[PDB]
Amino acid sequence: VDAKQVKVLQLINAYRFRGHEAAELDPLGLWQRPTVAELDPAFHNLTEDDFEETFNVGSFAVGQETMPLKDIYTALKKTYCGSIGAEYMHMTDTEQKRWIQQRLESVVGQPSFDKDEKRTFLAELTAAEGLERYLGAKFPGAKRFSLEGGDAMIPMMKELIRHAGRSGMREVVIGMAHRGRLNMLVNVLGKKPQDLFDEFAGKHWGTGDVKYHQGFSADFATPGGDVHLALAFNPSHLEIVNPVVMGSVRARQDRLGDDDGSKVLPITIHGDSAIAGQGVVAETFNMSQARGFCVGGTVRVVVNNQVGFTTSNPRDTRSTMYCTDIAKMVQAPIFHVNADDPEAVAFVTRIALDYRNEFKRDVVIDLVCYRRHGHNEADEPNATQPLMYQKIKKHPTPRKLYADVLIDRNECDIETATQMVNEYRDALDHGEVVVKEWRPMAYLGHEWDTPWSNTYDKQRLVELGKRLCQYPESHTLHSRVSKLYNDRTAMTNGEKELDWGMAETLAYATLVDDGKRIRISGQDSGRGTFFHRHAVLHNQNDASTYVPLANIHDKQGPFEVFDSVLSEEAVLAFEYGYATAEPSGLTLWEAQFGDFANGAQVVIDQFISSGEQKWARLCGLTMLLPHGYEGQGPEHSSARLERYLQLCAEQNMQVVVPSTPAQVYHMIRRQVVRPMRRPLIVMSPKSLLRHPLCTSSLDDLANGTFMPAIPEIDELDPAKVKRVVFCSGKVYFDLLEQRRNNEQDDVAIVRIEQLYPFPMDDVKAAIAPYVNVEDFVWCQEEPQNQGAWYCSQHNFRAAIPAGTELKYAGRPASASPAVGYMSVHLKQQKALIDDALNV
Amino acid sequence: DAKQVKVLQLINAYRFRGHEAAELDPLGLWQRPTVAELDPAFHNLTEDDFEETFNVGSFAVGQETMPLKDIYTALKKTYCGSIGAEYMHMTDTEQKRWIQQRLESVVGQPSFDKDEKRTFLAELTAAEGLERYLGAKFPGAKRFSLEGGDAMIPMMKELIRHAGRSGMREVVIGMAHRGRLNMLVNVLGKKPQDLFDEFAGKWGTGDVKYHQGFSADFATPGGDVHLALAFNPSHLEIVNPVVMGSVRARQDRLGDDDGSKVLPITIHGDSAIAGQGVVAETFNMSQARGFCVGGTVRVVVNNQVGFTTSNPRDTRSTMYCTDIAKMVQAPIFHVNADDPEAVAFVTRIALDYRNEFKRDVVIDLVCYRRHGHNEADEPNATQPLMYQKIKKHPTPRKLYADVLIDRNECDIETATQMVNEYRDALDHGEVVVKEWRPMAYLGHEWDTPWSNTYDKQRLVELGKRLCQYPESHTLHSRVSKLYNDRTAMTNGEKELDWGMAETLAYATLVDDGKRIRISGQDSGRGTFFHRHAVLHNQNDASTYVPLANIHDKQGPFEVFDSVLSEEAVLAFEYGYATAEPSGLTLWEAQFGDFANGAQVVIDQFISSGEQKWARLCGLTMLLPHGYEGQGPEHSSARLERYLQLCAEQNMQVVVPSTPAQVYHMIRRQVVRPMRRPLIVMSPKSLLRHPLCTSSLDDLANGTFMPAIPEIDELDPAKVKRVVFCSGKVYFDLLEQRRNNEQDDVAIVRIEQLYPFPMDDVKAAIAPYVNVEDFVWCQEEPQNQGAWYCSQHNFRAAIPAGTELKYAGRPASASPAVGYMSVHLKQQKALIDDALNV
Ligand SMILES: Cc1ncc(C[n+]2csc(CCOP(=O)(O)OP(=O)(O)O)c2C)c(N)n1
Ligand SMILES: Cc1ncc(C[n+]2csc(CCOP(=O)(O)OP(=O)(O)O)c2C)c(N)n1
Ligand SMILES: [Ca+2]
Ligand SMILES: [Mg+2]
Ligand SMILES: [Mg+2]
Repeated sequence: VDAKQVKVLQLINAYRFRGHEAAELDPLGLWQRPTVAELDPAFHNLTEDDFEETFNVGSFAVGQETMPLKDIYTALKKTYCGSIGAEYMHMTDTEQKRWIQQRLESVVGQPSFDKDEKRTFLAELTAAEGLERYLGAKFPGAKRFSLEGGDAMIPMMKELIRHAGRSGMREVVIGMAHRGRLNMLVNVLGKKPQDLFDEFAGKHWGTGDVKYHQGFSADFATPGGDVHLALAFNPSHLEIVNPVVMGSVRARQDRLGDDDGSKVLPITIHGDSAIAGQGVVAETFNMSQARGFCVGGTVRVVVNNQVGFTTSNPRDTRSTMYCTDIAKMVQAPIFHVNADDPEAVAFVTRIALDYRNEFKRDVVIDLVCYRRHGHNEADEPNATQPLMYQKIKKHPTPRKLYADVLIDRNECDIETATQMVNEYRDALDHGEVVVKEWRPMAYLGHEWDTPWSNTYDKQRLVELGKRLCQYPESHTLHSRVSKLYNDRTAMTNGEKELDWGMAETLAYATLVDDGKRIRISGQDSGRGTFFHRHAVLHNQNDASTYVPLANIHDKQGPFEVFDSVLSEEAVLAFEYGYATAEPSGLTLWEAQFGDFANGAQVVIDQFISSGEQKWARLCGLTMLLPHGYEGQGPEHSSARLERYLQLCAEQNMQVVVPSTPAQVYHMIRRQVVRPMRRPLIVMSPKSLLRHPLCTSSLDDLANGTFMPAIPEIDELDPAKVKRVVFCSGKVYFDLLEQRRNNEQDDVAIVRIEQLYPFPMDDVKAAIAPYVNVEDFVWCQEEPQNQGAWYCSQHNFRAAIPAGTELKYAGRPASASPAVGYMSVHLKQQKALIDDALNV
Repeated sequence: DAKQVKVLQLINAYRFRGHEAAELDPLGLWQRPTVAELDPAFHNLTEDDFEETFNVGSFAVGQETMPLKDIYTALKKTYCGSIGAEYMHMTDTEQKRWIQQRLESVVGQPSFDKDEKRTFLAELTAAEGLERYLGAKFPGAKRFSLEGGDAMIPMMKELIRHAGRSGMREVVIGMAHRGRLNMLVNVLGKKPQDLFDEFAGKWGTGDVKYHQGFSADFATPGGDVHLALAFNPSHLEIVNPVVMGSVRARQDRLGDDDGSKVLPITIHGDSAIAGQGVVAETFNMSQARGFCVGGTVRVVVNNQVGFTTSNPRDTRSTMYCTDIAKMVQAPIFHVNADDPEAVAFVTRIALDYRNEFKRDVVIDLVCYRRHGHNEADEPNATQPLMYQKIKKHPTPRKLYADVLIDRNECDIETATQMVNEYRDALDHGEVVVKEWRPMAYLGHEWDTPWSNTYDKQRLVELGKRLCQYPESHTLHSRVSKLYNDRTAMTNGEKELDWGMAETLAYATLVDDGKRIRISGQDSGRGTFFHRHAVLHNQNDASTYVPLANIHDKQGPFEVFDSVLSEEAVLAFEYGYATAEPSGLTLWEAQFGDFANGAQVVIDQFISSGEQKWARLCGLTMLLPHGYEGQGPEHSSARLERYLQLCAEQNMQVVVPSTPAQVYHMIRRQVVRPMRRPLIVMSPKSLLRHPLCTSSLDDLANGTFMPAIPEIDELDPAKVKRVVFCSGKVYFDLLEQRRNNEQDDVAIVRIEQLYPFPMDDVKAAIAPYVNVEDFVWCQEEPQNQGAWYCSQHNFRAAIPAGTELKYAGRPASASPAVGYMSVHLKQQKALIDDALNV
């Protein structure tokens, strides 16, 4: 009934919502943060006399039901306006808001750490500073992307790993960028400092990568036992590694049966400028609770040194007060903490991990710090941030402030802190591992033409097909789906040749029949964009689903196909991380059309095509890219085959253009059964899914094999052949039908199904019979500046007899991939067919 | 008075969470989880309290005191009806009170005059009639029907009417396939007969009908307004940054400093806006200086399905697809699309909010998709219950007509007259937009002559002004050193470096009154410490920009340190350059290796917009490029990819090698009357190379050379081999040939690789009548660079008796090696191989 008691409650609520806006977060003290009137008691009409009266605390979780207002006011400022700026009241979940209030408000901001723990934090701050000054002394001017100014991340990361083992987690996977990367390698993951000193000195499998992109694996002793540690390889492109780490841990969580993600912990580290500006951050946040990509939530740490290279003005880097405001899209709590207060850092770190393990949701730690040097060690920061570095020049390091605090508290002494600095310098001189909790951990690279088991028992293959066509009798299907499954029933009885959708389905069935995993993701991949797959049967009565590939037999390998979020960059990065972590199974990503894969171009350029040469990473990821010129316009015709062929080199990737249902069946099986794990780029057909001539028999599947090149199929006279037409994909069936309708027999048509690595022997074998050949033609639907022409012509010339010429037949070069009009498309298609067939 | 505190907390609970119980789904399939805070029993309010009067606090219903039973009814009408208001997450108290006054005073029930209700019904009739008409006349054809979201047509026209009502001059729209033909015919005023011709089959290679843009004038109560609908590709959401660049280009030209004259509108799909990362990149630019346009009205056509995907657990991680907007604290108005008056009422609020606070605002139009994703697709295979409900769901026109008839605000004959009269207008084939009004070459070939010369005395006066700065504006000593060098360059005591000639090139354009807009990461100083367009005071943090201080009549100059984004920023500058081609619009990647993050803008806009949409764009892209031993991501701008994209004169690919060449190259992009994209391989070490210098006369009296002939005085008859090359590899070849005292080898630069300058190249090669072979030298791996794409051009230029040979790095999966020592060995090998006869 008291009115001021209600005013006290609104004062508490105002600090929970907005206390972070006045918190002393900047270590440099340069921030002049705008005043918030609600934090002032006078805003709530509380006077000096009210401060002496006792009040009930309401839901304020300080640990006593009643206390005087002067003590309530002191409690709020210490809880929410000290070194910790807690941002959590935007969340809608009441239980989670109560959970955070119990952690912070009972502590009243002041964490209690053991003298052993306080010494470990100081020793870890000593390791962070000492390694960085050591590298600056020994290699002056060399780029190292120093952690200095953000030294608290080293105790934070080791406290995160220790708390992860303390909570029974088995593995931790980390994605990070350049900032503090060498510090994380030496002082957390346990890389030998002498090995790091060798890399600065010029001592080095493949073409390699820069020192601050390297990953690492190690075991790490924790109170709860040894934990495996993994630090990802990444390119210079920022933030893209985050989805890749999400895929790796999900592949780990799948293998371990960790359905709630409590055994494998994902940690991503971000820069303040990068996390605000890169769109892949939002795409990954949008996948955090998708059933096909969720990993139980990620702990996300921003090393917020308040500058991006030469850009520090908030009006240039972002549109909001905090770089972490993107996290609000998924209502993640955000803990801003001053980096000069390591105990607040470790205290916020335990809370953020406990929140992640409790509610299985993303959580963000904003480590507000500074950059002691320029963006790199050879760059001048004063030219563009004069005031910031005039303050940094007179700012003591976090180790020195923390040691001074412990000494004034008589929780440490000056000689112990001095011993840490000098002893760590000697340990770097010794060159051995300086991580006391480090522990030792307790191929698939064969050439593409390695022999593999292509055959399958034909009766088992029919038995698998009969099981694929079965579904519960109460699970009513839509009539168009019942029709397609009836066609699939006729294919299993030999009454019809198999179409693309059936041969693709049997390929998955044989792999789960062998216990191999299959994970498919992509937009509308459950049904298929072109209505050909229908891996998921939707009941017409309720909305229940049934997946025949998940019901082959007990003890089968797992099968999953996910309708992916409407994203390409983060999703393709996720599946690359999944396939690299678990190469044994099939991992396939399907673009809706191949034209849209260029939105994930960074994953294609910096991971898929180059990860083996740069990091010795094998990845067997399969990419289905629908492709084909059928008159549907520039964005529904070309998967940009020319770009993938341009990326091919040093056996890095496979580029394949299957033309038969049997070819895609063996192609898929070869990607698992053959002991090689390199990316498989596939030009998926569209009209060929229903082309009457694009069919295969059960004998082609059971006893056939993937053909890198397909010889002439029609009854020709080898001596009468005047021209051989090379081609790939659906253009073959256009050439084949026109050549038959012309009753032509002086023209041979040979398909090159695998465009890279180039199958020279198979191509020469297909061309041997025509001893009277005069010229060779490469026919393609693509414009002359696209497709295989400019990139693969040298391979075609090396295969043909020396006396013959190679000629081009195809669409003219064009700036746009395809014409906007169907009528123009059909006339262009007929011209390239007639030109290829015209002796 | 304890219940009085409970009543205030009940009011606050509806402001925060009333949207979670609102009747938003037209189909009523949503079983929304119960919210305990909305229950009065949760606040310990019983039946006895409901009869007692209470003070409403800040509840803006128009009376300070009310019985609890009326307050409870008022809250449900305000926050749990057709409108789900999400605004309490905002921190700004003035903006929260502003929204509360709009919604709570109305108590949910907007008041429209009988004329306005008739306009909404007629516009719903136009939306439905055109879509059923196209289905009857072209069955099965892809049209991406608006049906189920018909309220967007009255919403857009009310947005434009309200925009002119508040004095705005221009509105620019970016949207996707959904309702695109409806927007063209029923809002932008495209002739229905012209649309019917395109369904029946018919400047360039063209594009599909639902990518077309349009321009028109639009009568509003406040006067005529210009309307623009953007061209866009199939790639979703990418058009949004492009529209942001167009409106900023309009606001810059008009002096619309606060963005109140030009209104940007973006339309989104529910699945696309949640999943595409360019959305967040654009929201992060909404208040950054150099990209802000005063806020955008953003409309989501939320039909609760994406193609075959409707399960929320597969499309997003949150209850709402619009939750991304919370990163910038935008209010979000969810509205049932079957309630057009709630739609129009929310529409006026969102525009009034945008004009008042100059911030982004989102309208979540909760609707359904009447047909499959396209008209030839079966939705029931994957969404059975949703379409079993849609099959028995009346259309929005029918529901609104019934409502007006039950209110006696309309009659069945008027609603029937609208349906049949609109069908007759489509048969007539003329414009059906009653407020439509009529509106009140940069493609010449690349070799067109242009004014390359400049007064040398004028150029020296420009350079001396560039070196001036206030004497109190203390500079960092390294910046004072570089500016002292530029002073000596203006006095003729030193040859020009890359940074000075680039700066003088900008100086001549603003000197002629042309605009210059530069954006890119760290572009003010330059990533490589060469530009320093912005001088930062060492005492305070104040800035000074010499290029903005040439003279009082100069054209505007701006260089912005861009956000850490490539996709949205390059899409923004493409929209800026296309909207205002007169000036220079330049985007600088930090390294060219990072431009692949904006590959969609490169593939679908820059390289193809002319052939597809007849749009000219003179955007310049500085992409730092060069093999200097810094690793795979700091060596290659992927020149081979840009050359692969070249065709039909679409783009210019240039690799300047001298400070004079970049000066003329820059000037040519404005002075020459052509506006096609300029792809530039920017140097890095050449910014400080002692041999990479030019004189003031090279700027004043020189010109851009597509090819540069041999510069050393050689005997033409002694040359046994010609080495073609581009970029910094030339300076490596030149020094090695000089150290060898070699004179049988000529080194010719091909500065412009596309369009290929055959005549300039052949002129450089004519003197060497005794040549035996030609070499293409490149630092790039053989599968990269110009080799595979440009070799046919090299063969066509050389005499028939000679062979073309390759000298360069071996093909590699990664652009460059990790180690500097391996890099120097590879560099020495390709240099020695190119020069070794
Ligand atoms: C996608 C991408 N664009 C540009 C760059 C170039 N780049 C490297 S670091 C950097 C600044 C990063 O700023 P911040 O996120 O604050 O990281 P910090 O160095 O300050 O720790 C930029 C623009 C890059 N590496 N990746
Ligand atoms: C970047 C990109 N990825 C994929 C596609 C293919 N695609 C076209 S429409 C579509 C579904 C769009 O869903 P939504 O955003 O809800 O739009 P709607 O059709 O429902 O109006 C997809 C995935 C595309 N056009 N662009
Ligand atoms: Ca992107
Ligand atoms: Mg930073
Ligand atoms: Mg949709």
